[PDB]
Amino acid sequence: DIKSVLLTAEQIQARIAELGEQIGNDYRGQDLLLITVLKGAVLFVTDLARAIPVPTQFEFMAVSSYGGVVRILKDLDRDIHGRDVLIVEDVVDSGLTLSWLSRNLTSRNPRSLRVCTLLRKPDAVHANVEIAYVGFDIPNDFVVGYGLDYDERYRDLSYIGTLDPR
Amino acid sequence: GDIKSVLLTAEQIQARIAELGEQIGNDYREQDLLLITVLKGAVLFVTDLARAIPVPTQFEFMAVSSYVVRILKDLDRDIHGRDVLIVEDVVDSGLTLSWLSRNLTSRNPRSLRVCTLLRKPDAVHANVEIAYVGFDIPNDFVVGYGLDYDERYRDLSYIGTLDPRV
Amino acid sequence: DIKSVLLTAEQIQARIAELGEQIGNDYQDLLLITVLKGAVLFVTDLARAIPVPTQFEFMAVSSYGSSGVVRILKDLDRDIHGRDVLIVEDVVDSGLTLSWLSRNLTSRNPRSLRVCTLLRKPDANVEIAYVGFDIPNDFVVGYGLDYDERYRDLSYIGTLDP
Amino acid sequence: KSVLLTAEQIQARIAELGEQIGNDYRTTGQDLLLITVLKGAVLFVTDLARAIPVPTQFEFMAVSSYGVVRILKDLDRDIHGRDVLIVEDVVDSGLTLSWLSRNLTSRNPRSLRVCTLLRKPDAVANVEIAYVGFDIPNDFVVGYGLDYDERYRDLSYIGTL
Ligand SMILES: Nc1nc2c(ncn2[C@@H]2O[C@H](COP(=O)(O)O)[C@@H](O)[C@H]2O)c(=O)[nH]1
Ligand SMILES: Nc1nc2c(ncn2[C@@H]2O[C@H](COP(=O)(O)O)[C@@H](O)[C@H]2O)c(=O)[nH]1
Ligand SMILES: Nc1nc2c(ncn2[C@@H]2O[C@H](COP(=O)(O)O)[C@@H](O)[C@H]2O)c(=O)[nH]1
Ligand SMILES: Nc1nc2c(ncn2[C@@H]2O[C@H](COP(=O)(O)O)[C@@H](O)[C@H]2O)c(=O)[nH]1
Ligand SMILES: [Mg+2]
Ligand SMILES: [Mg+2]
Ligand SMILES: [Mg+2]
Ligand SMILES: [Mg+2]
Ligand SMILES: [Mg+2]
Ligand SMILES: [Mg+2]
Ligand SMILES: [Mg+2]
Ligand SMILES: [Mg+2]
Repeated sequence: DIKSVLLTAEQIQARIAELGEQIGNDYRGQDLLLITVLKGAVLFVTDLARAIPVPTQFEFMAVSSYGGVVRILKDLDRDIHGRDVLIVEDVVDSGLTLSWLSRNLTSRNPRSLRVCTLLRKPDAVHANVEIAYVGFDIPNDFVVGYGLDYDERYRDLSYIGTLDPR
Repeated sequence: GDIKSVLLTAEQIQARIAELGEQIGNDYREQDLLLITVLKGAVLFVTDLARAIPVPTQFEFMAVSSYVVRILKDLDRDIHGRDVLIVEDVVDSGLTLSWLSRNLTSRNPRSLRVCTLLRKPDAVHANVEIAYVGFDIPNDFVVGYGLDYDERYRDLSYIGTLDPRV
Repeated sequence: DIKSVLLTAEQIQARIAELGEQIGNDYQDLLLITVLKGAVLFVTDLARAIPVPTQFEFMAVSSYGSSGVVRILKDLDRDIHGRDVLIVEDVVDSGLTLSWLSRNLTSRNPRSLRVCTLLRKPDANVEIAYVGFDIPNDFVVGYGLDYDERYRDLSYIGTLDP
Repeated sequence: KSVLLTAEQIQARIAELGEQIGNDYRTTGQDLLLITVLKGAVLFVTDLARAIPVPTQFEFMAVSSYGVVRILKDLDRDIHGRDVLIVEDVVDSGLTLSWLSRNLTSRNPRSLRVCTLLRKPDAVANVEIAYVGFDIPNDFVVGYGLDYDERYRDLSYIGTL
């Protein structure tokens, strides 16, 4: 079912270990806020927060498509004012959702707003949103694992692999 | 110096979760196992647990606030005929757990069990059956590894007791 | 697109003023719980038709597959432990979105539960108390009811034609 | 304990404003979308829509607080390329309405204005209001959709204390 392993568990964990310090050094009297959209990046944000050597807090959101604009099924539980926000994504490509999210959050008057992603694809050029932190640059091929799914499966994989068309 | 004593090291937690996964994996062998977690104390635990379980598992989240209790974000899929494992972080009063268990059973899943990381002594009063317990601990307010005090100390890798000054 | 009208404003509003009478007799304040949004137009006129002090509690609902599972989008703002609860619905077919709610509300343990519809249909699983109109298994739109979103603002209820 | 606006005054005004909006929205196959916030203005919407001749469109939203507010219930449909009328119960001090504006125009509607029933005097805030039903004074008032600790909504008239 998994054709090939794009990134092993140890490779992923070593990269996040690097990201943690890089993020930590930049944000080094309130805690850094990690904001994640359910649920492709829960494994990533749980590892990333532990990798960040400065105190960090969690906030989750749940959105849905309308069928560039998304429906909010679950909003933030806290006001964002004067807080350093770090949006945490799993995969960014033709992601207009991220574009919408950055605008929706900056309207709430954060003190800062950056974006960190584990995976970036070549089609992320067509998105209007800056990304300060990128784990890996991968091809456009459909990958699953480490939070990434295909019909809600393969999320529990600890590595990132490529699907065979089945 | 916010933490007085350390209760459970990162090694103890990791080693325990590896055992649970094995135990859970052996008990669940014929769809996929369904892990349901209520936001957001048991997010770190459920991300580490799923990876420890040697059978295919899926994630499902439910955000909920108190008034018995209010639903802010229901499940993203019907759980009819599914083997459901409720994943909690800490149980003592267990009033919310008791409701959640009843609310899920009324959706008629094939199987329903509960797995918690910590269990405090006051959990003997609540009439909820728990199939898997990571650790039994005294009746002290602990923090770390998902657990919070005013949204802080969740990103800690270990579990400790909070100093009286805080 | 209404082929013909069988129920109009004067006929509906009068019955709704008659429904409130029965409710006033049979019934601190009364809670009207309604599912958005095909029955919103009916509740609003019902509360004013009831002499005793009533109240509103709204509840948004989506769905999964079909056969009677229900996803919750909003749900009540308050608890209803031991209180006057009257479910207000718009249409009742062989659909069990109604008692899923009553079961969902019974579990919260109110004092009294009672349902109430404007228009019932030849299909019936719960204690349906106060029935407004008994209509055949035909098309129904108007007065809150809809077909893809529209025909809600109508003061009457007409029949669509396929 | 007081009477500000009679049920006759309220019902007569709504009909006259339904006339105001009925002939100002008359090219597009879409309808006028009535977007409102629970749970105060929910009685106005039912009477306002029937007062408006052109086919209209109900849409609701639930909002909590922390003008910073939180969405508990969102819109079912996207309002892109749509004529939207925001209907509010009472407009006073809260930047709740200004937020709803800056939030809905980001959905890029074809047109966006607001129709409120009552109007407090300090509602000179943000985004000016297209249509007004009654210019009320600066006093806490209930009745007709308005409430105090969840009540007096069943009233068909508007009265103080
Ligand atoms: N599993 C997986 N999901 C992806 C990948 N790239 C983007 N996604 C996410 O999965 C979605 C696929 O659904 P669609 O693009 O058809 O709406 C994307 O919109 C994005 O949210 C990927 O490489 N693997
Ligand atoms: N962080 C932390 N949370 C706890 C502990 N014991 C109970 N809780 C959680 O705290 C909540 C109840 O506390 P309350 O909000 O009523 O003071 C429940 O969500 C419960 O699971 C604990 O020892 N540490
Ligand atoms: N508007 C309208 N709704 C109906 C009628 N009969 C039943 N309903 C309700 O509306 C649902 C149909 O909406 P749909 O599932 O097509 O979005 C039914 O499952 C039932 O809950 C009717 O005659 N007219
Ligand atoms: N009944 C009534 N409610 C009002 C009036 N003005 C504002 N409100 C509502 O009462 C709420 C009071 O909370 P606030 O936002 O003022 O802290 C407002 O947000 C608004 O929803 C009024 O004149 N009469
Ligand atoms: Mg994503
Ligand atoms: Mg996906
Ligand atoms: Mg919990
Ligand atoms: Mg907590
Ligand atoms: Mg209905
Ligand atoms: Mg309908
Ligand atoms: Mg208001
Ligand atoms: Mg109020």
